[PDB]
Amino acid sequence: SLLEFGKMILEETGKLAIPSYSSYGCYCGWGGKGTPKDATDRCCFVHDCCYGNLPDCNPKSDRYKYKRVNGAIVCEKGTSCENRICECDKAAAICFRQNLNTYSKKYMLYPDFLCKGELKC
Ligand SMILES: O=C(O)Cc1ccccc1Nc1c(Cl)cccc1Cl
Repeated sequence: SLLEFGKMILEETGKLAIPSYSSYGCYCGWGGKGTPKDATDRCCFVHDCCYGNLPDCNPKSDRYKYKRVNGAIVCEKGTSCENRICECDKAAAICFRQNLNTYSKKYMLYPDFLCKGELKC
């Protein structure tokens, strides 16, 4: 659920889901349209897509359990949705961690009209 994802984010990037990633680029936090502005934005685009493969699930509210073996994120067995949701969030976290070096504040609160064009998953 949104609750786990943010915590996962924080541990991974040292940044807070809100407001560091809740309104970044064209896909972080609300998604919808345009061309992902950067790597971090790309992470969100993929992440939205991931959630997309689970029409009959509820990512925002279904909670899952996970542990860190050492530095690694390991999703614990739960419902199928729960497991596939976790794998989606884990990917996004690692992704964020992998592009922290290019995170740009000029993309915080990015205005909607500056996101043109559809991009397929
Ligand atoms: O893909 C993302 O960056 C995350 C993302 C996508 C869709 C919806 C919400 C979020 N994040 C989000 C979180 Cl992670 C916590 C509190 C409030 C919000 Cl809106």
